[PDB]
Amino acid sequence: MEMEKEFEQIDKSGSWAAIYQDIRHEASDFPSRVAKLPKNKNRNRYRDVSPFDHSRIKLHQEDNDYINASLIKMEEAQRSYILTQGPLPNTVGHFWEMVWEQKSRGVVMLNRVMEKGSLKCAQYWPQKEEKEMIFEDTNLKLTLISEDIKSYYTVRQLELENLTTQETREILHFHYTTWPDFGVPESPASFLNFLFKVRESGSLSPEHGPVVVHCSAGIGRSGTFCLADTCLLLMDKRKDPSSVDIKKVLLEMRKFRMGLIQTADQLRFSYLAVIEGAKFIM
Ligand SMILES: COC(=O)c1ccccc1Oc1ccc(N)cc1
Repeated sequence: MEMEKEFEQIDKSGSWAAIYQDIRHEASDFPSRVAKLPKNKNRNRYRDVSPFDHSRIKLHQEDNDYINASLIKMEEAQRSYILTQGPLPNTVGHFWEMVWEQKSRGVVMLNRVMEKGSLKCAQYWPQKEEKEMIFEDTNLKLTLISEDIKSYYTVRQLELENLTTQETREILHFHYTTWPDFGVPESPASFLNFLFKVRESGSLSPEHGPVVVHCSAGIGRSGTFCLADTCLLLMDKRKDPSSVDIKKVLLEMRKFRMGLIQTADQLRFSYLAVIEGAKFIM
C-alpha cells in the first residue's frame, strides 16, 4: 500500500502495536559473540543491545578492537551510517578513535546527557574553548572551536588532532536537544528541519566516511533518524515514489543492527516524518 493512506488505515484501526510486533517477529537474528566476551562487559551500556559480529566497527588496535557500534550500509539509497551507543566513561577515547579511523565528518547526538534524572551518556566533548580534552588511551586531542545554540538544536565545530601524527580535522557536532523525556514529538517539523541541516553540511555525503549517530542505546531515536533519511532519498531516486515501503526499509536496516525503532510510537512518528518530509522536498 501507499504510505499516507496505510497510515490513516492503521490509525483508524488502532493496530500500531500489532504492526510493530510483526516487524519484531520478522527481524534478523545474527550472532554477537564478540560483544558478549567477559573482557567487554564495561564497554556495553545495556546487556540486551549489542552489535552483530558481521557488521560491527573494529577499532584499529591489536589489544582489544571492540566498540558497541554497527555499520548500516544501504545499497540502493547509496548511504551509509554508523549507529552507536552513547559513550561511557571508559569508552570516550574509543569513540573518538572510531571517528578518526572511519574518516567521519559529522556526529549526530539525539539525547541529552541527563534525562529522567539519570546519566544517559558521558560528557564526551569540551564545553569551553580554552578547556580542551586529551584522551590518553587513544592519543587524541579535542578542542571546541565554536558553538551555535538554536531553539531545537545546537551545532558545534570541533577540532580533532591525532597526537601521534599531528594531523588535524574539523568535525561537526549536530545536537538535537528537544526530544521529550517520554514519548515522541507531537510534530515532526523540528526533527525534519534538523535532518536537513545535517544534510546541508556535507556530513552525509560520499566524499566523507559514514556519519556517526547516537542516542543512549543507539537503536531508538537513532533508528528514526536513519530510517527517515533513507526513505526520503529513495522517494527522490525512484520513478514511482509511492513504491517506497517503510516497513521493508526498516527490516533491511535491522539486518545490520538489532532493535532499530524501540516502540510502536516511534514507528508511527517515523511514518509521520517521511510523509510530511515528502511534501516539503517538492
Ligand atoms: C558553529 O558551527 C557552525 O555553525 C558551523 C561552522 C562551521 C561549519 C559548519 C557549521 O554548521 C552548519 C552551518 C550551516 C548549515 N546549513 C548546516 C551546518
